[PDB]
Amino acid sequence: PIVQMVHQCISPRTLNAWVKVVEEKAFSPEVIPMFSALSCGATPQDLNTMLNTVGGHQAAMQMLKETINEEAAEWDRLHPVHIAPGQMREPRGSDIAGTTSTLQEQIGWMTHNPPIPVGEIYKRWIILGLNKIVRMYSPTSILDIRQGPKEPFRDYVDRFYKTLRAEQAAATETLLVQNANPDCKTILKALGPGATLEEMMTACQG
Amino acid sequence: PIVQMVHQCISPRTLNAWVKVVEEKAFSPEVIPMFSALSCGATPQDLNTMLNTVGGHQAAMQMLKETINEEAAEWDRLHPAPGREPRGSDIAGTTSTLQEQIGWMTHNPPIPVGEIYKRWIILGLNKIVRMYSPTSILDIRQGPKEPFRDYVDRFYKTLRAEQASATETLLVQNANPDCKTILKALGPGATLEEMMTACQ
Amino acid sequence: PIVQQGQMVHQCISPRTLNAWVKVVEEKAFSPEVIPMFSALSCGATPQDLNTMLNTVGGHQAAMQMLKETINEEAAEWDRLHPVQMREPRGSDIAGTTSTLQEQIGWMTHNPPIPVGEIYKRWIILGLNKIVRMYSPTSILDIRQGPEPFRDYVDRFYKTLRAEQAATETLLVQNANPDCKTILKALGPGATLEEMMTACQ
Amino acid sequence: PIVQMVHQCISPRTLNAWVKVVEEKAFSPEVIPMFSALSCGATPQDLNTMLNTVGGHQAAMQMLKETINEEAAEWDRLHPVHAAPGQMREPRGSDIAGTTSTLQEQIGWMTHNPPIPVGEIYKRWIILGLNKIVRMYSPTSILDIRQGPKEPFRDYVDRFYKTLRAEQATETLLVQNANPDCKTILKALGPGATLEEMMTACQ
Amino acid sequence: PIVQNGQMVHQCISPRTLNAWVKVVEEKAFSPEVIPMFSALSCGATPQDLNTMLNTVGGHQAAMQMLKETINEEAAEWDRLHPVGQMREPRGSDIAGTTSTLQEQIGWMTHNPPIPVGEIYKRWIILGLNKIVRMYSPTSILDIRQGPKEPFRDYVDRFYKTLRAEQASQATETLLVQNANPDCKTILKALGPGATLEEMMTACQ
Amino acid sequence: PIVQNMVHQCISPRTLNAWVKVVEEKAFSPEVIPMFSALSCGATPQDLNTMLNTVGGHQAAMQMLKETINEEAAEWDRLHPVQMREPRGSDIAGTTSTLQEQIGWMTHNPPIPVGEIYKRWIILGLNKIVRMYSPTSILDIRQGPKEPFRDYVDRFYKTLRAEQATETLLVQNANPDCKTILKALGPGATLEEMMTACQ
Ligand SMILES: COc1ccc(N(C)C(=O)[C@H](Cc2ccccc2)NC(=O)CN2CCN(S(=O)(=O)c3ccc(N)cc3)CC2=O)cc1
Ligand SMILES: COc1ccc(N(C)C(=O)[C@H](Cc2ccccc2)NC(=O)CN2CCN(S(=O)(=O)c3ccc(N)cc3)CC2=O)cc1
Ligand SMILES: COc1ccc(N(C)C(=O)[C@H](Cc2ccccc2)NC(=O)CN2CCN(S(=O)(=O)c3ccc(N)cc3)CC2=O)cc1
Ligand SMILES: COc1ccc(N(C)C(=O)[C@H](Cc2ccccc2)NC(=O)CN2CCN(S(=O)(=O)c3ccc(N)cc3)CC2=O)cc1
Ligand SMILES: COc1ccc(N(C)C(=O)[C@H](Cc2ccccc2)NC(=O)CN2CCN(S(=O)(=O)c3ccc(N)cc3)CC2=O)cc1
Ligand SMILES: COc1ccc(N(C)C(=O)[C@H](Cc2ccccc2)NC(=O)CN2CCN(S(=O)(=O)c3ccc(N)cc3)CC2=O)cc1
Repeated sequence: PIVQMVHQCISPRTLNAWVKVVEEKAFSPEVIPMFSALSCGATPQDLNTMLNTVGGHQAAMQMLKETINEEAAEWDRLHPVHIAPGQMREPRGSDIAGTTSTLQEQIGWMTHNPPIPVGEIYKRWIILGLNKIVRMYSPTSILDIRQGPKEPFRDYVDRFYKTLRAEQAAATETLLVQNANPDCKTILKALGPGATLEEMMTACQG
Repeated sequence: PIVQMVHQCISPRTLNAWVKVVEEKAFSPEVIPMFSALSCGATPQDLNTMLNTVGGHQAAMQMLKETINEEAAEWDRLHPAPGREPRGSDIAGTTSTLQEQIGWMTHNPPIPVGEIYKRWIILGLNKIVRMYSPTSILDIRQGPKEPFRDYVDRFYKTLRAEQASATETLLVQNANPDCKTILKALGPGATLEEMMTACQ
Repeated sequence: PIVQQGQMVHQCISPRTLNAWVKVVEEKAFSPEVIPMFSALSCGATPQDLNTMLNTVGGHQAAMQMLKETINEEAAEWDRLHPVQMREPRGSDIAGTTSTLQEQIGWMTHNPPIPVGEIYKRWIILGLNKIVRMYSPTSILDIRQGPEPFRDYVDRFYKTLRAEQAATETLLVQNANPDCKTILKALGPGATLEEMMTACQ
Repeated sequence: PIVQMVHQCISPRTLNAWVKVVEEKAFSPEVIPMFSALSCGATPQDLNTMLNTVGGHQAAMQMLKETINEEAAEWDRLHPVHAAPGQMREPRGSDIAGTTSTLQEQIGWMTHNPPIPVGEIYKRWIILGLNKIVRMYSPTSILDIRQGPKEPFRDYVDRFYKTLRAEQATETLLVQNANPDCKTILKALGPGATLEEMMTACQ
Repeated sequence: PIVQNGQMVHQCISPRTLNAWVKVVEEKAFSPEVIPMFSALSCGATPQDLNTMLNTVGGHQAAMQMLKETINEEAAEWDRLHPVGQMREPRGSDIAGTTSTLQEQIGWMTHNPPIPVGEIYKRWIILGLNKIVRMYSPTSILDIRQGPKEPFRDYVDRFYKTLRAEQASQATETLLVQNANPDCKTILKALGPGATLEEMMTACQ
Repeated sequence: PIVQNMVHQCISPRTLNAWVKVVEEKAFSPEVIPMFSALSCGATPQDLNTMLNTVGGHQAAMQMLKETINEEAAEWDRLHPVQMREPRGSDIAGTTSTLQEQIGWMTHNPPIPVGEIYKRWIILGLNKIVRMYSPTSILDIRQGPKEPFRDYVDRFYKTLRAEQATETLLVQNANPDCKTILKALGPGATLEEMMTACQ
């Protein structure tokens, strides 16, 4: 990454943390924030390093390459560029993705005045592709998350919003009630409209 | 976090510590202090990062969002130049940038948007702890062969979960007879150490 | 904590220290050697830090209530001896319940320093010693050598003695088994411990 | 390594990380990036240290030595050396490979004005040889990766691109090797289907 | 401990150092190789730090009392050999950290010229630890003999491990040959005076 | 050790534990020797002795190492006989020199690298020990009838590495199905070629 504005080597802890997150959690949605936090201050070279250290899930990694190329093409459309000697150049899509730019070029853009934040732009493209992958690898739809006959209400709400988080990559208490089991459904409808989640779960912890 | 005043990337150790305390302890009450310690100096962005790295307990996290919106609404209710004042959603990091948060937290006078957001978050977490307390204090009663120490442990762990923001009278009433008589005979004003020694 | 431009600043408590403390409590309960570890882990701690460390303990809530009791006793005695734009800290200020972090830093870094962190740590360790003594599973009088290596018996004797006092070798000889008791009596009164264990191995 | 420019001792964490990734992953392709990251800023001495701490896989390390000598010979051809009281010398292949150069000489080149990145050049040679080894230890060819009659399309694409990565140390071959249930669907999708689209089709 | 940064400052002892010491005592007890680790873990230690490390040991309380005995003996001899706003002169119990404050220890350790109370206390502690190492040696060098099928190298390992424990206090080859089994003993005897250890081990391999 | 921020620094718990672990887990396999050198980066002689002394086992090896050290110290005294003084063998080995003296030598201008010299002696002795504890001779590494060529080459060069503390013996000791292929390859064949052919 880069820090203070000086480039810093990616740490063995950060590298291992990421590889382990991917090994342990695959593309569950909570992997996306960790990546963003682990890639705090990352140059594009560092981001490519992090992606490449993942050994498995190579289908997902190919899809990710596709999404990155879609964003790079849209970048070339939105901010077309032409260089003068002794002066730096403006980055195009393949430059933000680190395939045609050097480390020094990335550092120059990221620490220039005004700064051109190629690391954040690349990270946004990467998270866009990751969100697509998380949504795709979601095992079941939100319409199919229904409370079982003896399933504790808390566990059902856990499943409901975990699925919603994967599928949103809103505040559907109506589907939540509709998909609750009959006893809980009767109680929740009698609770009234505008009931918060705490109220719904307290009403149904029996 | 903002440290000594420059911004620092959230550390892998902190991230892992938080994820692990949630994985290993769920919402036992001692998880809230750890969050506060792990989020020392956190910007709102950092706090959102820590919350989002939690993979389970999404019911609790929705409840937490609800509480946060209640606190943000009260902030806007009570606290309504080219080159701005923070609203509720700004302190919660949903409508503010990192740079804006740094500006508020690092200023004279400082505007502690990180501490304000953390306070709202801890209010909601305490609520969640209260919800996940399996038994009320009225049901914490000493067993017939249960050591007094173990009963007091359970009693105050439950009391702590139910009071997430003379406790030795209910304690005596709920103690088993063999120990209740001794405690009653100790008299008024006995400390906990004295009560526990008497029933050792 | 408060750590030393070469001057003292406030630092966030580290995940390693927090985890070390939580782990030591999980693994060792209130064995006496938990108190040294705490003192080292709370090196330079503000009262806020000390309360943070205590609050991360999840179990043993009886002991922690007992600890609060001891803290209130020490805070009352502080108020008795030191009655009272920076202000002098009272008992509840040293215990971190009515003082802010900035107030604690100000007291701790004044010239001359008012060591509210060390004083609070002293109260906390006083209460912890009470808990260690109370939770000692055996009295020293019941530690007697079996028909058991002298070294193991002395280990038990002084581990129990350490818990119970939170110290005489006469009891050590009295409670030893006769095989070693004859040797110890013949050794001469005034024998060191090395001489006793070296003698009857 | 050289760090923001000073010399730093190689860290125990980096040494252990490298030894562990080699023990756990052998020469799977994702070992080469890790090496590059663990050797960020490494001098040639540091690179040799990391390589030498590997205890097994001595066939691969001898092959790597062969590749290093091949690159050193090409360096000497295209960047000849001529034979400076107090002044500094031009690096040959074996100096960049750390076999005839001292630590201070490596520091001098890497920290010169203009800098001569002998560490990056040596690292490039090392990664060329490692890629050759990864290719050698690849267990299957891309021609032999075919979808099973009950294999989820996602798992087959995983195997396909993992093998492709080891070999290149595509959608047409991907469809051709798919099972008929999936092949018919993919063919009906029409040309130009993206991977996301294809995988959704055969989900 | 005390460590340079441009001025010698006190730094809090780290959780890593504390854990390393407690774990090595738990895992290795008082085998001779624990004493170097302590010295390394107590690099730059003040007497307070050394006492902290010692006090974190939960077991082996017999050994810790024995250690206390040695420390008091050294402190009394210190008071003999160096009879005792400005800095006071340190006595035995000051170097042992029982009657001196942390600030006093820093003053002595950082005075010009320095009075190294931390190194002196560490020396007393290692002397006592060496006594404990000798006591907890399970067997004497006279009782280490190779069995009829024990590889010579393993036997020499046992022999010198015992020698290291027993000689932890302030000619190795002859007993080594004498206690070897006849099979290797004959070879070594035929080798000649002045055989190196490598030569002996090769001869019996 | 002695590093630049040029002061003495306390040895870190990571280095101590790393060394003890690599010795416990790998004994004197050759790849321990680089690890030691890397773990002792910037070490004073005192530090090197610390690392050696923390090893609890292998006391035969440690005496053998001591033997090699005394031979090197004697050769130093013969080559380089003797305010600031010149270091002798026992000074470089840390038995008669203080820490402050070692720092003076290591940080003088010009530097007297007592740490590098002592490390050289220690690694020389370690190489002898590594060679001795190699279980089999290179002449005895022969390809099995059903043994994959890659595994045989792995063993061959691991043994060669333990014995050096290339083409003809490798082919000669291969099994005949692979030996015939290798012989037909001709001279000058690289290892990569030999291994792809026999896969
Ligand atoms: C004022 O409140 C706020 C405060 C901060 C944030 N900020 C900026 C975040 O970054 C939050 C951090 C956060 C995380 C947990 C609890 C509280 C807060 N991040 C998410 O909340 C991610 N997240 C979003 C997808 N899903 S969902 O199931 O699709 C979903 C379900 C219901 C609804 N109504 C919408 C989405 C849930 C989830 O945990 C957001 C809101
Ligand atoms: C003077 O003594 C003090 C010193 C410091 C504090 N400070 C600031 C804290 O931060 C304390 C830390 C603490 C922890 C253990 C021992 C001592 C101290 N911690 C809480 O104050 C929160 N806390 C308070 C009770 N609860 S309870 O069981 O609900 C409960 C039980 C009985 C009653 N009557 C009411 C509530 C558990 C808990 O986590 C507080 C008191
Ligand atoms: C001898 O010179 C000195 C030097 C330093 C100290 N200082 C300041 C300490 O901090 C010592 C450090 C220490 C620790 C272990 C071994 C040696 C030394 N440690 C304690 O003082 C705590 N401590 C006290 C309770 N018990 S005990 O079993 O009840 C016990 C039973 C009988 C007797 N006579 C004493 C104690 C043992 C213990 O480890 C003290 C004395
Ligand atoms: C899309 O935007 C970019 C951004 C950055 C990169 N950069 C510079 C890399 O470095 C990529 C990082 C990377 C990783 C995942 C997603 C996106 C990016 N990292 C590699 O390792 C490339 N890479 C991946 C294996 N393959 S392949 O499987 O043989 C292979 C597969 C398909 C085809 N058509 C050909 C070969 C070899 C290879 O060169 C590349 C693309
Ligand atoms: C020039 O050579 C030297 C170089 C350096 C040292 N220095 C200062 C040390 O620190 C050495 C370090 C060391 C450790 C292991 C291998 C090599 C080196 N370590 C000890 O000197 C302590 N040490 C001493 C003997 N014992 S022994 O087995 O009792 C023993 C065995 C045989 C005989 N004849 C006597 C005693 C084991 C031990 O750990 C010493 C001598
Ligand atoms: C090729 O260009 C170079 C580049 C760098 C180096 N430098 C300075 C080293 O430090 C090398 C680093 C190194 C290590 C592995 C692969 C590549 C590189 N390290 C060793 O050379 C140690 N080493 C020692 C001999 N043995 S061997 O198996 O006994 C053996 C080897 C060769 C023959 N002909 C016979 C036996 C294995 C080994 O890895 C040397 C050469």
